Amino acid sequence: MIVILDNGGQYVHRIHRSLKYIGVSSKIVPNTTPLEEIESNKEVKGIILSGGPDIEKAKNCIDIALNAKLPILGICLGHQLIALAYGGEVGRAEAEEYALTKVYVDKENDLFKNVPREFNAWASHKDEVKKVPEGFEILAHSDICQVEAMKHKTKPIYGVQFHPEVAHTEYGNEILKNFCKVCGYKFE
Repeated sequence: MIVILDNGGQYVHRIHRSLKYIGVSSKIVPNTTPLEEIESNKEVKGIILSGGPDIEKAKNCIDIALNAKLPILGICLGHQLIALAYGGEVGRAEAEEYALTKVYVDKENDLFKNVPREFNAWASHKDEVKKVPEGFEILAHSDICQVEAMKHKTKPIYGVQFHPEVAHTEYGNEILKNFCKVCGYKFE
């Protein structure tokens, strides 16, 4: 089963709601709870790091860094959580909302399935990684948001700046539906 942990972001309902419509069993867990709660289930298949204001205010962020054993897909602040964890940096670029984010021929052929090479997708340039850590590689880069998606090779870790949870997210539900499905698979 998939586990969804929130780090301050109230946009987690989109994670559990989407998975449901996709046919993937998952449960949401608050940050107030102890890390042992999520660390006690090492059998899980995948994890989703809901958005949030800052992952530097919660102590659970440390658990996500050591829980890399499983495929964790971070959103909004998620991608930023992996950076500070590896020793990177993050800042603000464009707080604007109404903006375009086209992505050229780039994909890990894993979660970006059912997606073409050149397509226009929605994404806010609020905050994105400003540092370039070692061991991580971008799977999808946009003409404006090159850090649209970052995955580590050393371990099964994934991160994204855009919010694929929302419906308006063009070509976003694909990465959220493809991933949640890859790890969503359960046994009876």
